[PDB]
Amino acid sequence: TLGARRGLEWFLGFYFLSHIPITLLMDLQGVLPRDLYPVELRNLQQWYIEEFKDPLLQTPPAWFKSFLFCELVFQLPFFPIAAYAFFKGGCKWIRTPAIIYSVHTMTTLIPILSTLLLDDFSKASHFRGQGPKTFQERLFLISVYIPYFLIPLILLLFMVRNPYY
Amino acid sequence: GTLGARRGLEWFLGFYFLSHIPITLLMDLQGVLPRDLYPVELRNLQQWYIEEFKDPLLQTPPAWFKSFLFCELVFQLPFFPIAAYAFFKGGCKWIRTPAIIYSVHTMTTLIPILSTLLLDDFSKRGQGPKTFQERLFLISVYIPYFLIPLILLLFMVRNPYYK
Ligand SMILES: O=C(CN1CCC(CN2Cc3ccccc3C2=O)CC1)c1ccc(F)cc1
Ligand SMILES: O=C(CN1CCC(CN2Cc3ccccc3C2=O)CC1)c1ccc(F)cc1
Repeated sequence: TLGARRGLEWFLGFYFLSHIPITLLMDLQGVLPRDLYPVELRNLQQWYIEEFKDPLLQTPPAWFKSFLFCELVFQLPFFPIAAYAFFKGGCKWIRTPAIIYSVHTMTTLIPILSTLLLDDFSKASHFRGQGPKTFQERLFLISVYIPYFLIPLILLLFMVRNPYY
Repeated sequence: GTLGARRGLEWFLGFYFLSHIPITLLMDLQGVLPRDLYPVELRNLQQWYIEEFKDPLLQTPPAWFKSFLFCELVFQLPFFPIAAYAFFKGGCKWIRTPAIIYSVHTMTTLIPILSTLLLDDFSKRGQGPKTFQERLFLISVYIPYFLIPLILLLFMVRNPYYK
């Protein structure tokens, strides 16, 4: 495996590269002041909220805000370092850091995916109206979060086993 | 003593993983397992803790908190006896990557728990901490499950006896 191994490294590199605009421009809007973001980016996030009926990014809970702070202080600095190593290739120094990132991101998203799939968004619940009401809406919203669990899982199994790391 | 700091932490982690088995099985998993699997005295004992210290998570377990409790059943509890043996015996390089995975996972589960106790509002959703002293007591009973895994992560990242 030398062509499929490098192709996975290119895929991981773009995942950590494209995560920098996504985290900065769309995700950190839930913790950073709204005055740091232009009006266009703020209205773009409201489009997503009403299109996908996301209950977490609008009125973010304290447990979700803790993960967004973890994304700013820990995950965001690692994205540029991770993209370089996987683009370059052969960087054995990224194995243990990538295992730390993979388990961390997977752990944050288990409660996130379990909330969207099972938690109740009825009028009695604290969400009070917002959120997915049908099952097709729950899959529609889960599909936005599920990449950030599968790709870190691929990275985890790729780091623990591959003798090149 | 003549154990040293390095051996003393190996023993310390062993008793941490050892005592984690009864604590998880008899107290934690009451939030995800049926009531009948537990004697009424264990359920009333946990109820005393919930009423006294105003635990909001154990009272009515939220969906996010229940997902971590299931991770404790499926992932952490099977790992507890394996890690206790590796650190009691000593010199087990095979525990490095597994214990790192446990450390990051447990630390990550505890971050939203501690942040909710400290900063969230429990006024207008069941009982919860009101005073800073009440939040401080609740942080004291959850904080060891963040510090000890953090010490473990730092212990496995750069100990040459495990690489
Ligand atoms: O919260 C995350 C990751 N988010 C990544 C962005 C996504 C929100 N989207 C998707 C989208 C598409 C088109 C236009 C606009 C948008 C838009 O706004 C919602 C999950 C997270 C990732 C890792 C982690 F550890 C914790 C949280
Ligand atoms: O949830 C935990 C750890 N809990 C350990 C048990 C504690 C709940 N208590 C404390 C107590 C004292 C006296 C009588 C009864 C009780 C009683 O019932 C509350 C945190 C956790 C640990 C690691 C992890 F990864 C996820 C969760």
